[PDB]
Order: sequence, then C-alpha cells, then structure tokens
Amino acid sequence: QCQDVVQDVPNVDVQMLELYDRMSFKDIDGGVWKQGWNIKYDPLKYNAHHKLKVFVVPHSHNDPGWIQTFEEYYQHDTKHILSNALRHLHDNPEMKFIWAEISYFARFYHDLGENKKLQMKSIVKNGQLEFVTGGWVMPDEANSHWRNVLLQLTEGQTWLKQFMNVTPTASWAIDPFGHSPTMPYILQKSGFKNMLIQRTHYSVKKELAQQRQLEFLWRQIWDNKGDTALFTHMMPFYSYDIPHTCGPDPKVCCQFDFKRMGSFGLSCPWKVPPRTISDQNVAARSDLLVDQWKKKAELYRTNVLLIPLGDDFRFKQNTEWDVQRVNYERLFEHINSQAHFNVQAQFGTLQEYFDAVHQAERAGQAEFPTLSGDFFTYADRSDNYWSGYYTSRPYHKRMDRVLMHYVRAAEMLSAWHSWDGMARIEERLEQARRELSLFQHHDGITGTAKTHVVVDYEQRMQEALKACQMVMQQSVYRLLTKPSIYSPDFSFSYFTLDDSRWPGSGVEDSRTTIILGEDILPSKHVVMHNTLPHWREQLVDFYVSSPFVSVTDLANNPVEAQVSPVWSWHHDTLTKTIHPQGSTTKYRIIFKARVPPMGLATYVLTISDSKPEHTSYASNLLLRKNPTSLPLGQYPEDVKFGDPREISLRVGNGPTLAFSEQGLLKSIQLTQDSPHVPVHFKFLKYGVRSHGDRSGAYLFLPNGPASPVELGQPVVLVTKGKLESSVSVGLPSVVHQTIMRGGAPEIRNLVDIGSLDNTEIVMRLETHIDSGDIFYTDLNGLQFIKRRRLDKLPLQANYYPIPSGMFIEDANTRLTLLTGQPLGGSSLASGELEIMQDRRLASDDERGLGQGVLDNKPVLHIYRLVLEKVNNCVRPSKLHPAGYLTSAAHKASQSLLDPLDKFIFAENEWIGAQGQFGGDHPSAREDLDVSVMRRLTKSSAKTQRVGYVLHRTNLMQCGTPEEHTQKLDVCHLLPNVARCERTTLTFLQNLEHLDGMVAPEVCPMETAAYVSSHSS
Ligand SMILES: O=C(Nc1ccc(Cl)cc1)O/N=C1\N[C@H](CO)[C@@H](O)[C@H](O)[C@H]1O
Ligand SMILES: [Zn+2]
Repeated sequence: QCQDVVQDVPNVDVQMLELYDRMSFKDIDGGVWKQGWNIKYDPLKYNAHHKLKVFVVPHSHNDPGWIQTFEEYYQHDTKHILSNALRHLHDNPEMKFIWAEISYFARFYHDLGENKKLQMKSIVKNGQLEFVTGGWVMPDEANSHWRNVLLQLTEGQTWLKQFMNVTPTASWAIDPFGHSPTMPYILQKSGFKNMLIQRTHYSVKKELAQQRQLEFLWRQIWDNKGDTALFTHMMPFYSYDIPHTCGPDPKVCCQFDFKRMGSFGLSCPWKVPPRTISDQNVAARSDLLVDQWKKKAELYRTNVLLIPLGDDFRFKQNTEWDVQRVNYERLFEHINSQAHFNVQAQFGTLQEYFDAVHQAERAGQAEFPTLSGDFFTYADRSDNYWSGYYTSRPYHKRMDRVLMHYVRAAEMLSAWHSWDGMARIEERLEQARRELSLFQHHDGITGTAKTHVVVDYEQRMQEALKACQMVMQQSVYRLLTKPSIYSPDFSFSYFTLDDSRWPGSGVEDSRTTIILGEDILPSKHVVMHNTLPHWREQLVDFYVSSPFVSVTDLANNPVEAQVSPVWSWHHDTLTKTIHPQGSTTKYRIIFKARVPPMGLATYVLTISDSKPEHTSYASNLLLRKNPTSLPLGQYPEDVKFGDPREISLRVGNGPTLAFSEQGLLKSIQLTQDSPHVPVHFKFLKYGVRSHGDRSGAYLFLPNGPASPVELGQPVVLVTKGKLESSVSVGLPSVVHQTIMRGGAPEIRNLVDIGSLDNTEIVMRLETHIDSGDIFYTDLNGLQFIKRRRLDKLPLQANYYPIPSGMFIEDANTRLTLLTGQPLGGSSLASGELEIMQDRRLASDDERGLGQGVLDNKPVLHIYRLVLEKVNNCVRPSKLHPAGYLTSAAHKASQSLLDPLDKFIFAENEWIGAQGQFGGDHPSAREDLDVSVMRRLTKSSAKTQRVGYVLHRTNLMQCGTPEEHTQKLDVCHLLPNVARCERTTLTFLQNLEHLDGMVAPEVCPMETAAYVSSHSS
C-alpha cells in the first residue's frame, strides 16, 4: 500500500547524482552569455497562428535583514515599495506585481488604515498583486530544518488566508544559495502546483538548457511512482536582475532596466545605458528586446515565456514605477501590434505564467522531463562554490536548532488546554514562531548578514526563547497540579528551564544551582518533558549545592544517580595551558528520567548528610605532565593524576572506547567479542588564498587541504562514572569532549576560534571503512542523499550542507555522525568524515556583504557518533540515490534535536503536585513523530481545533525484531472530538473528512497533517 522507498530505483529523465557523474564542469567562455553559448533560433518558428506569449513579471527582492536589519529596511525601503505598489497598481489596472516575503507585508499591513486595507484587498482580489510562496521569508534551503521551513511557510500562509483570503500555489525562490528537494516535498503537500528556482550551478544551467530540461517535474529521490512531483521552472541565467532575465546578453537586457539612466544612481556596467522609448526608436528597441526574448524562449519547450522584471528593493520610488511601466507599455504596444514579431507581450504574474504553460502542455505542445536530486553545492562562477555559508556564524546556527525545539515544546505543552486571553499564550507563541521564522531567511541562518544584523537576529531569538520558557513553565504548572488546587498567576515563574547544552558549559554560566540543605530545604521537585510520541528514557543532569543528594520518583521509589564535579575550562594565561577547574560549591547530579509520550514526569532531589544508598560518585583523572591539585569542595573522591597515556572506557553493557594520549578517540569496540575498530578524531585548519579569490561568509576557497592543528601536550580530563563517563581535552581553539552513557557516544566541542584570522577549524574522523568516494549527507533533517566525491571538482565543491547528519559505509560497517547544528562537511578520502566547526575570515568575498566574518563567539557544538555493523541491513542498491538511518542513529539524532526538557520548581513548596502527565498517551512506533501539535483556535471558539503534523521516517531493517507498538490516532488525543480531517501541512485546506474521526498513520517518508475539532 505504501511505496517501498528502499528497493526500487526510480527511473527519471535527470537524476542529479548521475548527471554530475557524466557532466563536464569546464568553465568555458560562451560569449555574451558567458556561461552558455550563442543561442540560435529559427525566425519562422513563430507566425500568425503560433505566437510567442511573453509574461513580464515585475518583482522586488526584499531581504528581511542582510546589510540592514529587518526594521531598518522596512523603514528605509520596504514601506515605500509597498505604499507605492498599492498606489501604482490601484491607478494602473494592467500593471502587475508579485510579492514573496510575508514578514514585511504583515509589518506594512498593520500600519495601514482601513481605506488602504480595502484598496489593498482590491488589488489582490483582481489579480494585480499576487503573493508568491507566501512564506514569512524566502528561506535558506541548505541549513534550515524542514520543520522550520514548514513553520515559516505556515506563518506566512496563515496570515495571507486570514487577512487577504488567498493561498498561493506557485513558489518563487530566486535567491537561496542552492536548492533542496525538501522544498517541493513540503510545497506539494501544502497545495502547491508550481515552483521556480534560480541559484543553481552555472554548469547545470548550461547542461539542462542544451536539452530544454529547465522545466521539469521534480520528484523525491526515492519516489518510484511520481506522486511527489512538483512542476519546477529553473531560470537559465546568472542572476535574477533585469540584465540577466530578458535574454542571454546582459549588455542588451541592461538597456531595458529603465532605472539605470542616471537619476537613480544606477547605471549599466556593460557601458550602454537604457534609452527612453519614443516613437523615434520604438521599432529599433522592440527589435532588440524581442530578439533577446526569442533566444531565451529557445531554452524552453512551450510558446509561453517568463520574463521577470526586478531586482533588490526595486519599485521603491514613484518615479521608478513610472519609468519602468511607461517604457514597457510603449514596447508592448509596438510589439503586439506589429504582426512580424509574432509576439504577444504583457505584464503578468507568476501564476499567470504557469497557468499558460500548463494550458500549452494540455494542448500537447510539450512533455516535460522528470528529475530527482538536489542543487548543491552552488557555484555562480569559476571555482567560487558557496559552501562557506554552511558554517558561517555557527553560534546562531546552533541557536536555530535550540529555538526550533523550544517552539515545538511550547506549542505542544500549551496545546493540551485552552488558555484565557490574560495568560498571553497566543501572543508569546506568535512572537516565538515569527522570530524563528524570520531567522530562516537566506541571510539569517546562513550567517551571511552584517555584524549588527546578526546581533538583531540573536536578540530576537533570545526573546523568542524567553517567550517559549514562559509558556512551557505555565503549562507544566497547569498539567501537573491537581485541578481543584491549581491557582495560576500568569506573570509568575513556577519553574525555570535548565538546559545543559545551550548556551553550554564555557559559553555562559546560565544554569541555576538547586540549593538544598539540612537546615533549610531538604528537597526539590524537577520535571522532565518529552515532546516525542513514545516513552523515552534519557540521562538528565542538574547542578546541586551538595554532593549528598538522592533522587526519587513521585511514588518515592529510589532512582539510581551519579554525582560528578562541575568542570569548567580556562585558557590560563599565566601557565599557558588550557585546563580544567572544578567547582568547590556546586556539583552535578545525573540520573535516568523516564517520561511518557508527549508527557511529563516529576522527580525529587533530596539532600542527606552522608553518601546516599543509591547515588554513586565519579572518579576523575587528570592526565598531564606537571599536574597541580584540583580541590573539589565537598566532593568525596579526590582527583587522581597521571602522565599522558592511552586510556579505555566502557559504560554499562555498551561500547568500549579507546583514546590517544592526546585524549582523542582512536577506537571503538562494540561488544566484548568484537574488534577494536579504528575511529580517530583529528582537528585541522584550512586557510585562505593570498592571491586570487578570498573566502568570506559565502564562499569557501581554501588554500589547499587542511593542515593538522598542532596539539602540544594537551591536558586530558577523564571522568569515570557508573552512569556517565567522559574524556575532555583542551586543544587550541577547541575543548573537545567525548561522553559515554552506555550507547553511541556524545561529542561536545566548545569552539573558540579567538583571533585566528583567515582560519577555518575542521573536525575529521578517520576510519578503515572502505567507502571509496561515496558518502551521505542529510537534506533539511528530512532525508539522506547519496554524495560522490568528484576529483573533477575542487575541494570546496565536495563540501555539502550537514543540517543533521552524515555517514560513510562499506559492506560491513557504517559510521554516522549526527549534529545538533547545521555545519558544512564532506568525506575527502575513503573512510573519512569531516565537519567544519567555525571560520574566521578577514576579507569580503565579493557577494555584497562588504565585510568578512570577524564576530565569532564561543559555541558549544553537539554530536552523536554511531558506529554500526551493517552487513545484515537491507540497504538500497548501488544505483539508488538515497540512504537511510538505522534506528540507533535516528534515536541519536532525536536526542540532539529534541532532548527532554528540564524544569526546576522555583519555590520551596509545590502544593498539589502530580507525578506524571501523559501516562495514557499511546507510544507510537519509533519511526513516527508528531512534528507539530498546535492549538489553532483561541479560547472563545465554540469549536476548538488542534493541528498535528505527523512524519514517518524510513529506518533500515537490520534484523531487530519489531515489537508491537500502539497506534497513534492524534484526533483522539483531546476529549470531545467532533470531527477529524486530513489537511494540507499548513492546516489551511481540508483534504479528507475522516471516518470514525480516526487519523491514519502515514507511510515511510511521508508527512501528513490532521486537524481535530472539539466541542467546547
Ligand atoms: O548582492 C547583492 N548586492 C546588492 C544588493 C542590493 C543593492 Cl541596492 C546593491 C547590491 O544583492 N543581493 C543579494 N546578495 C547576496 C548574495 O550575493 C545575498 O546574501 C542577498 O540575500 C541577496 O539579496
Ligand atoms: Zn536575498
């Protein structure tokens, strides 16, 4: 019933991995079309009964932050563009305009009076102003998580449906730096019919153009049937600006950008300015322009041609609207009335273009090719590959993933109840969704904005995290307090969030110590939340004021715990070492929390005067020449010292890890019977070219392969505990930590590139896996795609986005690295994986930013490292373009991206406390997630509505027998269900009324949305 996503290789006309394997990437001068060739056309192709239909589509690219902040641009540019659009379109009925960025449109619309709102609605209604995509932003496609792509699309489309009563079905993505099939995946499931893309490698544009394969049905890589296909138009030329949109010769096209005549400070760099169209030159100018259009049309299969007309922050001035509109109207009048051109040209919208193309297709003009794959890594010219922004500003890349989780958790926790308006829950959740959605912009998460703009995004995300914390903690208080005892005040802090990994140890001393004492306060409630729809156990840790602490559950059952010191690291400028210091005033308590599906569990920490029965203490070993003592206050075990040596550790039944004398992993033995498999961590640095093109925020232009970071004799700290052990080493620019809790290790890097200008720090893994030239990287946390290292491409082209994970494998062994933040990475030799940590660039890379990247700050990167035997796994065949995680790797990814949330009760006594919430929630199969749970109605609605997005991944079968699991029917998670509907993923259209009000679970690799309606 479900499609098999593993075992059937789809047959498509263009499969991008295969196309890459065959294609030439030579950068040859193609003439006026520098990256193409001199286009020829048969003049007789067009005649009285077969005319070329041209749609000139005015647009204005508005970045929600880049060289100015969102609000700076809105005040300086965008408010003027939209005010002038409203005026000019209202006054000129044949003029059209498309608008993409709903963040700005909403910012504008809410400063409009009623009269202007009605005027605006009128030009939308009549089709003059058309929204394209309708997302809050035009998102990055490399670093963004699919959940956030959906978040921002939903934010924008919900706004448009509520205020404009429109839902776009055509998407416009002219600026993201390379393109992902995650986009058509999400769009096709959200009602879209067509999409347009632009920034693809110039060699791919040439290859596809030659074959008229620039318009294609883009299906997912595993889709044998084609049910996921979305019609896609790829623009053929170097840019979306007017010189690169009218046709192949920018010297000619520039003459048709009427903003470039002088009075607007713009000109044509090809040295021929535009001239005003008049009766004395209209025929000559028309001839020039039609010949460009006819050349562009040769690259496409129908007689319908798309001519975008715009550029960045265009259509700002009244006089600009006039100069473009009047000159084009003069051209259209001449061209259309002169039969010898056989052209009918008009202003159009994007949807108008696609409608006409499909009309032509239905008329049998053309059949379109099918395509799968992705469009990374982009290069716009020569060897200038845009793999730098897979890593740029990694602090904020990590912050994105943190906020992604806290928005999900806040929406889910608060969804269980309806809230009085005074609680301000909807206000806070809307703020958080909008700040996270804004950051998905292709100059946000990409790390390609100016320094002060990055600070604006950071501040906005900090406010969003605060809003999430507020909603979460109010929700926990409500869900775990006896209903007749619950006495909320909506401005009060019942709990504080405790997060061990953001900002992280050594980044910020943000964490609250639980203060207990025999003479003051014996015990403290803590609460864990599990956003995933299965029972979950995870070790959690808290800081406490004494090492003599016992843990119990809320039936007072003892829970095994481990206490460890609180270690921090310091670049000790006196002794010239990077070395740890232990706290003498607080300690870490660690225990396994077990939490219901989408639920909560309460535990209690209690002080004692001596070592508790069920709490053990870690040993600590400091390996270094020239040791000095490390006192630890009340901690009962003295630190031990040793000269650097190889060491091995094993927690529980789990793998045994060996470490070099520099405290870096060297090997992993999976079981007592198995071999010690070589897996070596190494840190290296890339530099920058002294002559020739410089790396910057966008571009990665290394001066050769990376060189090893010289480690000296680093200080190594070993902590050995029953529940958790770790090895940490202070290296130059990186405190590197491997943590073992009895399965796949966790890796944490506290990365501080300091003042190392023109350096990029990379973490590499070296193994004996014979992967050859193959490796796998994920796309938007949604799917893994097969990559092939090509030596016909330079090193920076073989870097790909690693938004959530990467792996290499051979017949028997796989090594998967899961990430808690998007970064760039590759496999540059058989058996290697590498992932960039940070980059500090003192030069601009000539893409408009006008600065390097010199605002680095310490960031705590997190990973899981999974080594597995895979000879028993049922994998795709050699020619299949996808890869799939194992269950262990998928759970490891979930542990990074959606960990348990931890709450500390903020006062001395919690009256009416309960031990659990969600004990009765079904525990769904491990491949299924409830990606979104969101209440859609305010508390006054008679009919309450809750939306759910359900995602089922596909995990490899490797012989672990499948346990029975419960069916999850989201429509029955809340009481009094009156209806259950399947909807588009934005919740905006009902697709199916569901029998028995039961929401079916979805197939592997499918995502479905459901809305349950409840009588209230
Ligand atoms: O690169 C530019 N530079 C530029 C922009 C406006 C003006 Cl008036 C003059 C120059 O244009 N636009 C853009 N440039 C960047 C890529 O090169 C990209 O990060 C940004 O999002 C994209 O919109
Ligand atoms: Zn842009």
